[PDB]
Amino acid sequence: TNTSGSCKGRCFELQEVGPPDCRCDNLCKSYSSCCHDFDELCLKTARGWECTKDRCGEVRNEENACHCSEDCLSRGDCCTNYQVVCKGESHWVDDDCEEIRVPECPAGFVRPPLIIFSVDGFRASYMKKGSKVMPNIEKLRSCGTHAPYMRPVYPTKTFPNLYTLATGLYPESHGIVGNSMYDPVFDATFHLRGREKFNHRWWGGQPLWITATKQGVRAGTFFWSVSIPHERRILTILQWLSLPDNERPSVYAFYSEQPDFSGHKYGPFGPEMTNPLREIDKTVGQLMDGLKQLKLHRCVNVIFVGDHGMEDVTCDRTEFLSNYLTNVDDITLVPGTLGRIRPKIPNNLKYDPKAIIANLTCKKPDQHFKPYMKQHLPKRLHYANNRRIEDLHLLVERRWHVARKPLDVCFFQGDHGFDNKVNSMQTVFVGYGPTFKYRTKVPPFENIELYNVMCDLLGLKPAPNNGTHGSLNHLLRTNTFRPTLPEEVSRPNYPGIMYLQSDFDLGCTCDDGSTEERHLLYGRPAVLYRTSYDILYHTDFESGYSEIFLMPLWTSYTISKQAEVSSIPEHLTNCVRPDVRVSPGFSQNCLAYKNDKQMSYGFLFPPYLSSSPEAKYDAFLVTNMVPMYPAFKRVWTYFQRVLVKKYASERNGVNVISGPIFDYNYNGLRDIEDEIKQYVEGSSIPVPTHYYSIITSCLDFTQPADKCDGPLSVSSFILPHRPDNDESCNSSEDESKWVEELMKMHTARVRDIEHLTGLDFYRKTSRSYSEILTLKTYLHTYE
Ligand SMILES: *[C@@H]1O[C@H](CO)[C@@H](O[C@@H]2O[C@H](CO)[C@@H](O[C@H]3O[C@H](CO[C@H]4O[C@H](CO)[C@@H](O)[C@H](O[C@H]5O[C@H](CO)[C@@H](O)[C@H](O)[C@@H]5O[C@H]5O[C@H](CO)[C@@H](O)[C@H](O)[C@@H]5O)[C@@H]4O)[C@@H](O)[C@H](O)[C@@H]3O)[C@H](O)[C@H]2NC(C)=O)[C@H](O)[C@H]1NC(C)=O
Ligand SMILES: *[C@@H]1O[C@H](CO)[C@@H](O[C@@H]2O[C@H](CO)[C@@H](O[C@H]3O[C@H](CO)[C@@H](O)[C@H](O)[C@@H]3O)[C@H](O)[C@H]2NC(C)=O)[C@H](O)[C@H]1NC(C)=O
Ligand SMILES: CCOC(=O)Cn1c(C)cc(=O)n2cc(-c3ccc(Cl)cc3)nc12
Ligand SMILES: [Ca+2]
Ligand SMILES: [Cl-]
Ligand SMILES: [Cl-]
Ligand SMILES: [K+]
Ligand code: NA
Ligand SMILES: [Zn+2]
Ligand SMILES: [Zn+2]
Repeated sequence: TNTSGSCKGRCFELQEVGPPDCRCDNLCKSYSSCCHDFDELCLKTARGWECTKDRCGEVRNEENACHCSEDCLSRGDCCTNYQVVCKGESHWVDDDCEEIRVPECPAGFVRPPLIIFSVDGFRASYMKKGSKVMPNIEKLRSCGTHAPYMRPVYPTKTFPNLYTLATGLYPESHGIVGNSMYDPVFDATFHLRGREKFNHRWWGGQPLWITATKQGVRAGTFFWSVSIPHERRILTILQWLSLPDNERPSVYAFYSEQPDFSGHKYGPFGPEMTNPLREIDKTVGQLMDGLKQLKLHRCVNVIFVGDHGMEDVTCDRTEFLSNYLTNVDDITLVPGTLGRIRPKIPNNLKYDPKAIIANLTCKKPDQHFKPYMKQHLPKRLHYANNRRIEDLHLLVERRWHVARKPLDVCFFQGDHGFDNKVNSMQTVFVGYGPTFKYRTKVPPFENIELYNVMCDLLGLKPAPNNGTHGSLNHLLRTNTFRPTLPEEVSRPNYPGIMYLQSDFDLGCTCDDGSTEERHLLYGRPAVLYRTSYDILYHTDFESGYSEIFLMPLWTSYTISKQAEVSSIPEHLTNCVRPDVRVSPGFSQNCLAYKNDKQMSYGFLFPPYLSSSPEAKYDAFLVTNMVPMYPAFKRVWTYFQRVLVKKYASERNGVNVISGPIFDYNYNGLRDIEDEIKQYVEGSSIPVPTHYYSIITSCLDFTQPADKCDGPLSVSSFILPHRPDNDESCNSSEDESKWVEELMKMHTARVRDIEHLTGLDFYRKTSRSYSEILTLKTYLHTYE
């Protein structure tokens, strides 16, 4: 009855067992529900974890933690060094590396098991301490498939990243948006400590262990109560792998709290870090020795993966909100390496976030954080579409903390949580086994991509997630996913001169094809929603004009290394010309811009780069026009006039695709018409929330962008369309002092832009679709 039951013959059972019965599984301690004898029967410790010479051929003592008796191999009970100490065998790490071309599994193994070896807080650069410190991990890394680093999700904390690993989802989608969270609909608080986190209402998406079970693939329990020592976790996985064919799981997970813990205490470059790193490598060696003893070391796929990195952060670098705000005791702050602010009393009517933000904006010249309303955060973070994410956010500068007041502040030297493009936040990925490539390095990738791959490694169909299935095919020897191009949903018109200048009264005054080959280098973008749009050709650019939103969905042009920048003549300053290809009812009008005292306009193709004086008149077409606040125009003009040509000079030409983005509900997805919330004054011209540019050139920078044979090179941005430059604390200075800094912060993946625009790029190339998918997930980080 309840606790008084026994774990005899049930240690680390994979049976689902619930109250009133007592449990003997991985997590029973965390639920305070183990049988009274779980500890003495299942957590055996006697004689340590390694065979000694005097133990070989012993008589089995069931009290020992692991065994060196003759029978132990057939029971899965051996210490992992048994054959080394007693049967003249070599440690796995001492064995020369050899390509595993196909799974070499014992009979009864239908497929290679997958083992996920997760390490908390393993900064990518720890890898550089090499075989001197971590010989087992180095053999995995050098013989298998490795990336130089893996990008975590924001915030770069444990619970958001490991649940992202398990689901393929951004935190805003799976719900674990922090290690601590307040849900205002539950009116409840999620914390690492305590019981609330065990409630299923917090956890969204479909994690890998559920996907597997629902598709008939058995998982071992991924989670381990903190009192189960690491050696016992390894022995338990190995004993599960010894199970009969009709019980043995196909996917396993080990977890280590190190080196996060020592990282927090000693900082990432403390000499104390060698010892946790050695201990982790020893655990890796115990696993691989155990797999060798099972004849499974050439049969199992092993993933060695971290959740985030670690930065130098000390008490001496703490910003205090009480230096900026008068009554900080009235707010609650999720503090440290990020900030989330809400009133201490939920729904307190006196809470004044616009006044708080004002007092936090550019108030010190060396200010070590920046306040954002969450819809203004860089889109690449994907950190806004969830009720658990406070409206007010603080992005904290690397190496610093933010706290409410000094009564809240030595004992720690490291921490993490920062912007997920910060180098110290990057973590590790190594794949080793029959399905991974041999001795292969792959570009860094994002942890959201791994759920699709683990599904591939298991024969599973992934639940809908934020990975791009196929962008990681290059990690794998086989079991690749064959991606298929999405189908165009709306086809374009190619209008000619259906009209004449007399048919147009839009209030606009002006004082005065084979383009596809040169300007549309990778095919036209496919439109993947139902809409109405026209292709418009020009000497210097091409565009896909939308009759519904009154502006191009995309504008595409190529700029050579040698092109010239030219001014706008003073008589063409206010020139806008009707487009005689496009109806008057499907055009913007300049009257609305004359009436709207806060809105101005800009051009997607820049007049500054037209090839000839004649060609420049195309740039002033009403169909090249987009609404832009004067504040944004300070950025956009500097981009068009200075930076595009600088990029062409540096990359040997560049192809540019630019356009608008509408995301008023900040969910990272293309708005439907009903969701657009702002229009030019007294008109129906919608106002974009962001503008994008995709800048492509030849990876081989010695070939011009327009004559490129092989792989491509891409960088992109999604700039916020804002009525002020408050985000840029140096914006009073010249644009050369702050615009590029702004753009670097809003770097983006082509894939981000695709979600936000409903468009599909790079459909016509001499490259495999898999390579293209990789290109679309690339993020240029400028670190
Ligand atoms: C990243 O990938 C994810 C997954 O593909 C994308 O998220 C999906 O987005 C679509 C489009 O809006 C949305 O579509 C349908 O939503 C509802 C049906 O919702 C219910 O059923 C589904 C199916 O089981 C379930 O996944 C949903 O879970 C969500 O809601 C619960 C309860 O609040 C949460 O516990 C859970 O964490 C999910 O929350 C996320 O999604 C909701 C939106 O549904 C957000 O409000 C929330 O803050 C959080 O972001 C739910 O139980 C249907 O009525 C509607 O008409 C659509 O057909 C999916 O629901 C959504 N799925 C998930 C898992 O988020 C996401 O767009 C991708 N991001 C980018 C940038 O590409
Ligand atoms: C934003 O920062 C403001 C400071 O830059 C801060 O203003 C300060 O608020 C207090 C009380 O609201 C003022 O009043 C106290 O001092 C003056 C004498 O100078 C008296 O007139 C008052 O009765 C009272 O004694 C401070 O003067 C004022 N400081 C300044 C420089 O104006 C705001 O409170 C901050 N806002 C938020 C939302 O935190
Ligand atoms: C899911 C929110 O974060 C954790 O639960 C952290 N964690 C802790 C504290 C103990 C533990 O044993 N595990 C194991 C995993 C895990 C995560 C993903 C995958 Cl794919 C495989 C394993 N994560 C944990
Ligand atoms: Ca949207
Ligand atoms: Cl957090
Ligand atoms: Cl909280
Ligand atoms: K105006
Ligand atoms: Na400013
Ligand atoms: Zn962690
Ligand atoms: Zn940590």
